[PDB]
Amino acid sequence: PLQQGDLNALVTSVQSLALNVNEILNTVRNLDSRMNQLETKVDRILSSQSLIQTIKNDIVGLKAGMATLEGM
Amino acid sequence: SPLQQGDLNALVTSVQSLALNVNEILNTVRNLDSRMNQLETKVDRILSSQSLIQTIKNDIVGLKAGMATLEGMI
Amino acid sequence: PLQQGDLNALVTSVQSLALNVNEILNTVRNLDSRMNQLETKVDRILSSQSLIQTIKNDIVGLKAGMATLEGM
Amino acid sequence: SPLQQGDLNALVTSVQSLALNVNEILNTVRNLDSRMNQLETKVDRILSSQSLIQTIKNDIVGLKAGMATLEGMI
Repeated sequence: PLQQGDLNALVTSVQSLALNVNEILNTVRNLDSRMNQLETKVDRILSSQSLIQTIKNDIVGLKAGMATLEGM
Repeated sequence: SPLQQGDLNALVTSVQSLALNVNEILNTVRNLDSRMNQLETKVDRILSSQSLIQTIKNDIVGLKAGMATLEGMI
Repeated sequence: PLQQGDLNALVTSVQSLALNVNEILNTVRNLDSRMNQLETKVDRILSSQSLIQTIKNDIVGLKAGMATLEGM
Repeated sequence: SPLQQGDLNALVTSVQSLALNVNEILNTVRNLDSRMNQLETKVDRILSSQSLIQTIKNDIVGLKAGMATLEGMI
């Protein structure tokens, strides 16, 4: 007849699995928070690409206006 | 003490409780997978503009040699 | 006397846990690969910051050389 | 068939095998946590340079008004 103690190894194995799963949970919740931060900052970088092409358009005018000066 | 059905049932509920934590992990890593894919797309867009900077650097060098030409002509 | 079938619910519960853990594993291996790609591309962006300050130095000269032209 | 110790032992080994997969997940998510921290630091460095672009845009606008001044003076 099986005894309660015959289940001990299985109980301990599940306890250990639960401890390690809990640490995964803690870590992935932190990854979720980190990803929020990364997304916000990448969106910030991407918005500044407006500057880039404004600089681009202005430089076109600077090149043209300067060919004028070279002519004069 | 003889092993009883209730002892096995206790482990079932423990495993099913653990399964809820596993389910949260799985939902969250799938969400992270989708969000990292979107992040890479935006990083791609930033990269494409970066060498437009290379052209800017070239245009500016050209403006430099020109302005020297103006001064040299006097 | 407990019978083999009395363990069925526990066996099934562990099978389901294993299936779902396997899908987490598949997903996190994919996150690892995605992170390699992100790291490589962010390093690429960061290196181009050299351009930025080169543009910065040159513009300083353009501002100065141009004050000269304004004087002339 | 009466439940036997070997039936319980089979579940122990199954759980311990599952634990190896859990261990790989845990090692990998910890590594991802470290790498996302480093990634954010590099994203910070990119952000700091981005508004140096804002100054560039300003200097270029100034060069624009100047070059018009040169042409206007003739």
